[PDB]
Amino acid sequence: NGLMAKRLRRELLNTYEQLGKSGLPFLDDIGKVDVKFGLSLQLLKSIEQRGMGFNSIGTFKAIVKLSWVDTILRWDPEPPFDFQKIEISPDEIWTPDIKLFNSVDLDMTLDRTTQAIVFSNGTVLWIPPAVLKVLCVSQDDVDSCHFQFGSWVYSVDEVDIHFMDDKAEVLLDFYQDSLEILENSAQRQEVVYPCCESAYVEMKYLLALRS
Amino acid sequence: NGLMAKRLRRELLNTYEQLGKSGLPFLDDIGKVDVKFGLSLQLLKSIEQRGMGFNSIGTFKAIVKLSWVDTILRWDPEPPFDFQKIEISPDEIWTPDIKLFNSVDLDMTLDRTTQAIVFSNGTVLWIPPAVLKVLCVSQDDVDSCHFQFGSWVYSVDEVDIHFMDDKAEVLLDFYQDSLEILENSAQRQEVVYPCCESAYVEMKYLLALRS
Amino acid sequence: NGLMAKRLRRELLNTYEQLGKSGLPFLDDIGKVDVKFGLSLQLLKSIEQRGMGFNSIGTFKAIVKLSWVDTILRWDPEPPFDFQKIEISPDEIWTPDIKLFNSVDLDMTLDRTTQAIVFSNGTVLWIPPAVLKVLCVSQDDVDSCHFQFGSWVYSVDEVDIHFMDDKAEVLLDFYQDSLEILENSAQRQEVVYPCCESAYVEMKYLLALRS
Amino acid sequence: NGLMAKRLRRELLNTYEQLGKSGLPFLDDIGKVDVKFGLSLQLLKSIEQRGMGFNSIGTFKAIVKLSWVDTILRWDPEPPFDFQKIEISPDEIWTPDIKLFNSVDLDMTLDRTTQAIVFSNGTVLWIPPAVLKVLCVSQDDVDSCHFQFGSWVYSVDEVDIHFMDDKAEVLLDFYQDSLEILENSAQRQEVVYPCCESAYVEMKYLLALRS
Amino acid sequence: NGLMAKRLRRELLNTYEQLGKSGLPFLDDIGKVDVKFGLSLQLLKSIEQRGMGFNSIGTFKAIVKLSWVDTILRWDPEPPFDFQKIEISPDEIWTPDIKLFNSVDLDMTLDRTTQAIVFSNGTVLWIPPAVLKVLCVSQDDVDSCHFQFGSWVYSVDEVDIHFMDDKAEVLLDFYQDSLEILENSAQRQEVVYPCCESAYVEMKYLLALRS
Ligand SMILES: *[C@@H]1O[C@H](CO)[C@@H](O[C@@H]2O[C@H](CO)[C@@H](O)[C@H](O)[C@H]2NC(C)=O)[C@H](O)[C@H]1NC(C)=O
Ligand SMILES: *[C@@H]1O[C@H](CO)[C@@H](O[C@@H]2O[C@H](CO)[C@@H](O)[C@H](O)[C@H]2NC(C)=O)[C@H](O)[C@H]1NC(C)=O
Ligand SMILES: OCC[C@H]1C[C@@H]1c1cncc(OC[C@@H]2CCN2)c1
Ligand SMILES: OCC[C@H]1C[C@@H]1c1cncc(OC[C@@H]2CCN2)c1
Ligand SMILES: OCC[C@H]1C[C@@H]1c1cncc(OC[C@@H]2CCN2)c1
Ligand SMILES: OCC[C@H]1C[C@@H]1c1cncc(OC[C@@H]2CCN2)c1
Ligand SMILES: OCC[C@H]1C[C@@H]1c1cncc(OC[C@@H]2CCN2)c1
Ligand SMILES: *[C@@H]1O[C@H](CO)[C@@H](O)[C@H](O)[C@H]1NC(C)=O
Ligand SMILES: *[C@@H]1O[C@H](CO)[C@@H](O)[C@H](O)[C@H]1NC(C)=O
Ligand SMILES: *[C@@H]1O[C@H](CO)[C@@H](O)[C@H](O)[C@H]1NC(C)=O
Repeated sequence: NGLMAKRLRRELLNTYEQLGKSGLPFLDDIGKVDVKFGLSLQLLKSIEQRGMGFNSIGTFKAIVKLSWVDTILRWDPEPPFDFQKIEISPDEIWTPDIKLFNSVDLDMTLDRTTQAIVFSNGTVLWIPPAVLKVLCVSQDDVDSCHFQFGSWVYSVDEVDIHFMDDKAEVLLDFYQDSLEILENSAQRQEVVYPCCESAYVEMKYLLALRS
Repeated sequence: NGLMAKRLRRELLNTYEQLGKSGLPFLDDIGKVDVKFGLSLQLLKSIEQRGMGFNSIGTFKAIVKLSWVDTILRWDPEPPFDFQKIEISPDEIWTPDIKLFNSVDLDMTLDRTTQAIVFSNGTVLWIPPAVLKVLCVSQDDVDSCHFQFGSWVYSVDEVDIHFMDDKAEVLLDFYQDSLEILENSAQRQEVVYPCCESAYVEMKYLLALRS
Repeated sequence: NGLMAKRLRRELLNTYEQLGKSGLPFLDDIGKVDVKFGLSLQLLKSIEQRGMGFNSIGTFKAIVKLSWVDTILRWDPEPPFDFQKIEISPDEIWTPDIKLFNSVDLDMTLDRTTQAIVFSNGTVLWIPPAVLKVLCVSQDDVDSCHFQFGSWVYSVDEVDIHFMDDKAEVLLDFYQDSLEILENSAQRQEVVYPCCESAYVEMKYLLALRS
Repeated sequence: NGLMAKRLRRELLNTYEQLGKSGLPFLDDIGKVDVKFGLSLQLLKSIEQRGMGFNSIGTFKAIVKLSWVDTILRWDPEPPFDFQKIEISPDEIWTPDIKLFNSVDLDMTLDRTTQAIVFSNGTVLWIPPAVLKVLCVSQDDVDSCHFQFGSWVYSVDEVDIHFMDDKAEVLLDFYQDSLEILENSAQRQEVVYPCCESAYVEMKYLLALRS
Repeated sequence: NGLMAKRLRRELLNTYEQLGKSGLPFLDDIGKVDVKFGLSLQLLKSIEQRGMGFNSIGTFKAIVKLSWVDTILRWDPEPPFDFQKIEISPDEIWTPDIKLFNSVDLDMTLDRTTQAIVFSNGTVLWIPPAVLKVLCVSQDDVDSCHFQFGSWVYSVDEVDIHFMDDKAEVLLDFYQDSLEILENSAQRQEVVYPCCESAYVEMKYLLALRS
């Protein structure tokens, strides 16, 4: 039923509307969120040399694939709110504060008009299109670019990240370009800071393209 | 009478103000939304070579024509609400999440200040101007460009798309440029992905222009 | 008295706050809106060749002058509401949905922080600065540009447009540039479309400039 | 006391929250606002030739200094509200609709996150940073640029403007550039328009720089 | 407990919600806010010569680190509010109006989507990424740039600023560029203004890079 589906959304989102979206998505014991992160390359927009040196600015279009469990967005799918999945705006719920650290701008831009899909068991899946602008090295007909992602404020004991389907590389399921990928690897690291306290989880991708 | 027109709109939008705009537009049994889609080209803004390769970024001006039925927005066209149609802002109703997938930016931009028209039988007509920026091949005095459109999170079970007026082509009813058109064809496909389960309707246009 | 003037505005705008700003500005019998339209050129920002052909993109600074009657905004100018006119934001009332159809971008941009003035008889005068970007033909040291304006959704029986002061030309009352104007003509047309039924009013300007 | 300072602000702003920010800032008899206006040049971002002619677009960074009396924002500075001044957001109060008339863009951009200061007598001081883009004449190694400011809708009987400290010149208290200034002049004018009936006050600046 | 954390946030923010974010963060006796400021360079986006002179515009990506005590955001960390710290959006609490004075645009842009952390003793820590655009001198293969920061409206008796960790220099804990740093120093100044009354705290950084 269509009414129940909307009443169900209002039901789940009501917590977030009354207490806000800030803070880890647990009402009971505060646990650890495990984010599944995937990066699917679509195309290169431009590679522009910085000055007359061997660095350059690479602008890419990609799809950022995110998944996590939100304890607050749970229901039992039995009459009449008997659905396995529901569509929700990412601006109406908690979302990981995942940033592109080495962004040449403030951050990557994600299309937040892109809806997320919430399952009965609380598993959120959010797959926004994305624009990424980073500093590359352009030397000997090769453009090598790094991409660095992680939660800004949450440590490993609060937000953790692992590669989707444990593939430590740029995914090519959405690839639509003609460029030759010379190199494609990634890495999960736990990094400590002179500014802060604990370890933080960062996914570091390395991409190299034939120029 | 202008009061009744406004009262009508308010009473129709009551449901959306209470339950939100997310989710398929049905209150009773949840069906399948069928969107009629039309791409009307107006003009080329620019075509810029990417680096010194054979690809380029094409930036276009177009009119995107969309129609579908919204069961929630139905009335009895008899006094004092004898109106055939009513004008609505698309930010007050559900709209299909149709994106330009091969967008070199986050997505195409639609002018969402453009008003939609809704008839008494729940048929919605929305015709927003649009800006489209896609990757083209520029070779042999011809520029070939592709436009890929589809609902982002909805499968063919939920949102289906068909060419408006069975015309599988870029429409030229708003054409205002001086460029020579060499190829113009489109295709409705059903696509599966490794991220997802079911089939997704994508509309793929091919446009080639004399450089 | 300043309070009363503020309270008048509140009483006038109460209808729009409660009923919405969509729909023609009549609360009794629904009539036709007659819009007076004036385009006053201020200056040329740039004219840039598109590729290596005869076409170019011209970006203009202008003042768009608009006047219409809003029945909802009328009042009897007797104490304590003895004001001949009042200033209001155009985001708080109905405004005609007039677009620059042949814009190379989504549309022209009007400055909507610019206040409108409303007279006690309901006449609205709104004169927002505007940026317009169109395709031009640059050939033989002459740049020829067109501007095409119209209500997007309302036909001639709903929203009519006429040149302000019956001057079928780009107005030069705000002109402050050094360019030599070589041609300056305009025409009001009633245009029929494929997608739609009735006739739509379009104001079409031709402006030629010494390159 | 910190608490009382916030209560006072809430109490002062209550009038604008109920009645709105539109309209001259008087609750008793409507008088004349006399805006004190200063333009303080910081630096030149760029001067770029338009086409191959003698005009160019000058983009400047400046501080716009504004001051006026808002009789609605007055209080008596004795306990528990014994403050000589209070900080307020300019988007919470009436501000003069002062535009850069000869902007090449829609208008100058003022930074409206910048707080204003109100003294207990109702005098408002607001000093936002600003970006200004205008037509210049670039000839004989001199760049001559004009700046024209005024209230868009209010005549001299409603909003007057005078040079801050009666300095008819671009002010150099914030000047941080290395450019040679060759002429720095200004004039306050009462201008009569055809669209309108009374006189409007315009501040006109001439600034010439060594190219 | 997760719910208890959200309720704590709602309790802390109620003051700001009922009373507003404007004004120094004290509910009792108004005192001085002492801000710790750190500037961490990440990379150079670009440096573009202005005209054909010895100046240029440098565009930098950095991390701005701010810390200060907000007396309003204090709680006793005993059950059931036994949390040492909580994340809060910076648009929900007072933040110092610290500006990049010598910005070539309106201001530096800070990523305000970035959450701040508040500890139970009222200490706020906020570390937004930032883009900074300033005037530089490009001479003898050296690009020398200045950065000037301070509170816009608050004097030394209201908002003070000191170098975070007493490091009077640009910090390199986030530095991801390949550029050679020639000069790196900074200085806390107390500056009296002619437009105004008291003394203002400004942080002035000097950075020279190899071209
Ligand atoms: C308020 O609480 C904060 C958070 O603990 C204190 O910040 C600490 O500062 C000390 C001195 O440098 C550091 O050694 C600690 O590591 C900091 N704490 C953390 C967890 O980051 C701050 O000092 C406290 N202020 C007081 C004492 O009132
Ligand atoms: C409202 O109060 C303010 C503050 O007292 C007055 O502004 C000051 O005026 C004195 C004397 O003219 C000057 O020396 C100061 O420079 C002013 N302070 C600032 C920073 O503006 C103001 O004149 C009063 N307004 C009126 C209309 O009397
Ligand atoms: O340790 C006390 C507070 C801790 C949570 C702090 C924080 C706030 N903002 C940014 C932070 O950066 C952590 C690393 C750097 C990028 N992730 C930490
Ligand atoms: O497979 C189960 C969930 C299904 C709804 C999912 C989804 C969420 N976000 C984006 C999606 O993309 C679908 C196709 C690929 C691009 N459109 C799917
Ligand atoms: O008769 C069917 C509805 C009619 C009102 C429709 C409509 C909606 N959006 C845009 C429209 O365009 C009309 C002309 C072309 C641009 N103005 C029409
Ligand atoms: O004649 C009475 C109306 C008067 C207030 C009108 C108005 C509205 N919008 C813009 C206006 O321009 C006035 C001059 C030109 C720019 N300042 C006037
Ligand atoms: O002196 C009385 C008022 C004082 C608070 C004023 C103010 C308002 N806006 C900006 C200001 O600038 C102060 C210096 C210049 C940059 N910081 C001051
Ligand atoms: C929740 O549902 C999704 C898809 O239905 C499934 O992949 C996921 O494992 C489920 N969560 C659990 C652990 O039951
Ligand atoms: C609803 O109305 C429009 C125009 O009145 C028409 O084109 C459409 O087919 C109608 N739908 C049905 C099923 O009657
Ligand atoms: C309404 O009043 C104004 C001010 O006198 C006048 O100029 C305008 O023409 C009037 N409108 C009509 C439609 O008569």
